[PDB]
Amino acid sequence: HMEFCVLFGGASFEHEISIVSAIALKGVLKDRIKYFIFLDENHHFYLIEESNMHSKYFAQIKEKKLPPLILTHNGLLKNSFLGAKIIELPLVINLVHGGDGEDGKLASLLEFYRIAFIGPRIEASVLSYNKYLTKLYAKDLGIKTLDYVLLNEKNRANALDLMNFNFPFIVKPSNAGSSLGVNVVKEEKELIYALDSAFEYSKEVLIEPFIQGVKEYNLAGCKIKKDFCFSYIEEPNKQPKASLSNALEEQLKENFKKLYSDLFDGAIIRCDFFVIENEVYLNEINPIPGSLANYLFDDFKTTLENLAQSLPKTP
Amino acid sequence: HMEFCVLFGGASFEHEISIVSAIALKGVLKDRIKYFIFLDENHHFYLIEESNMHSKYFAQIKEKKLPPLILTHNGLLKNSFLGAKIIELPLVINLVHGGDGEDGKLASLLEFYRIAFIGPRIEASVLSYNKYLTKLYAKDLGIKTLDYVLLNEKNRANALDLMNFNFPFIVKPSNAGSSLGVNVVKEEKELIYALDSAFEYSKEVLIEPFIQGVKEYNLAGCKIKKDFCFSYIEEPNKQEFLDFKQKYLDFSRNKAPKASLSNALEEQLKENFKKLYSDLFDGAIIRCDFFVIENEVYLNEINPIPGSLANYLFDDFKTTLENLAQSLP
Repeated sequence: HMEFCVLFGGASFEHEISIVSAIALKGVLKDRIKYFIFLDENHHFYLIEESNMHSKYFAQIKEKKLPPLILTHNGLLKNSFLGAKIIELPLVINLVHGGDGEDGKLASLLEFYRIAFIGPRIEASVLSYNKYLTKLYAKDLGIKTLDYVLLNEKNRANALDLMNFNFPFIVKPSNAGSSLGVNVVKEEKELIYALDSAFEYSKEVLIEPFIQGVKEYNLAGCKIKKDFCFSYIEEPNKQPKASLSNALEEQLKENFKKLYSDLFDGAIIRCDFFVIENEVYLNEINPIPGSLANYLFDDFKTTLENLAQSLPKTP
Repeated sequence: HMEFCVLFGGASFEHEISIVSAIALKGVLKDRIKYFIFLDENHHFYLIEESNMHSKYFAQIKEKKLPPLILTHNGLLKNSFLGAKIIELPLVINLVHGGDGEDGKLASLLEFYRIAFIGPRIEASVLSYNKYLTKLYAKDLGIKTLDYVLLNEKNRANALDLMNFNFPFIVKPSNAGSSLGVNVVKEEKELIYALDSAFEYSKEVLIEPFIQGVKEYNLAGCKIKKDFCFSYIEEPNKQEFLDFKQKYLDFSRNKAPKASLSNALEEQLKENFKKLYSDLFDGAIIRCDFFVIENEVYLNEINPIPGSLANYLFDDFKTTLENLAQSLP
């Protein structure tokens, strides 16, 4: 069985939920995890003892003053006059949501220093992070998505002037998770606040149509060798297992697979879909879902181990 | 009076060209360049004496046994008797072509470490490094490109089957730059050679129609504040330089005028450039490479770190650089 390393924290709007994921993965992985590496907002790495990996320790994480590590080839590094002490780290699991983990910075940085990992690489991160780019990627793959307007602080007034709006619609930043800046607009006075709130998260905002009580379906999965290993379908807002045709389930899996291509190799991704007049629409790609969507897999621990092992790793 | 570091080398097929780029900019910029940072194929950072910046020294570089520095917040980590000593870097000029400068990796490292730089950020790097991604980006912007077929290894044996246009073809890696692995294919005898030779440089190959008698024009430039600062138009294959017409003339012409393209065409080249460099290349000096087919402007590619930062295409490059440096937040 593979030894692991869990990376979490990050300079991110999803910092706090990253710690939840890593704490969740502790219950799943237990002893399989050699190291717990915390990445704080100032971009310092710290080693956390397995006994300290709980909510109480992290609320008071400042006072603690841990000794900052510096990333280097094959692992982590501590300095003194005597030289550099190198902690050689095993296959790391990127559990940093948003910010550094999903925008491509960490994929680049881990890849730079030849540290093997589970998570989206640079291209996969960039395209899944920016929703506008996700739309172009999907479009090219013949996978449907909701029509949209991409706005920025510049064209803001120009594009919305002389306009008689067709309500409702949904306003969201071009690149963020957990719905941090996402508001529904039903009337024109509701618009300013929706746009201002979404611009607090991103230079660019996406306006899409709103259709309430539409079917939402989430599928997690990864590629191991030449086959795919899927999770159960989630019905995220309902209320466990989701009720679906064999044929719908199969449409979702087909879409997932086109999306994943070779881009998302080495990652456990969840694609979120809409079903409108029973057509499948791609909502988004979460290449680092909360707790790696472990609770949606029949045998997550074995799926992980199977993926880890199929990696062409080589330090 | 801004100072720069020049970062060059890298794990790139264009490693040698990057060294040439840094020697050229030494020549141009001089001792504004406070530091010269070498990155080798094994990803160690070395500091190099300005006096050692030349072909002869780099021809033997692998034996000079230099002391590797480690990148960290605000610069490079050196050790002393007092422990970690930080060498703070002035604005770095990313001159690592191709692998590691143009693929998003060094952009992420410098951003991660709060190290100010001139060059493409992460999205710009990614979107301009992968020629298939550039094709998708150009399309959404309304910019013309040649049609193509994208090939994998698990799929390359089906090449002719998937082709939706005729011979002749031009075959090229998805991401290699510097005319590396590029072959013109006239007939499917030559196709197996062109393919296995470009798959030497990438997991993906792009196939395009080869079209004869196409005008090639390259345009370099950057955004400074709310204005573009353009270079001369390069014609890579004659090696002549054509510049733009001014409607706001402040001199009387006393000689036979100089060799320019039409007002319409100069305008299109600039328009394609601006919409391409949108907000995604802010902080970079890029060269877009265009084809003109029957009067139309098509994009061949975006090069966010051109060779020698395309400095010989600018009127005053030091002033252009400096003003870009100044405008950065």
